[PDB]
Amino acid sequence: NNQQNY
Amino acid sequence: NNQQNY
Ligand SMILES: [Zn+2]
Ligand SMILES: [Zn+2]
Repeated sequence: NNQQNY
Repeated sequence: NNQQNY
């Protein structure tokens, strides 16, 4: 799983 | 932000 918070 | 992968 991937979560990216820019 | 929230991501939960059960
Ligand atoms: Zn930011
Ligand atoms: Zn699972």
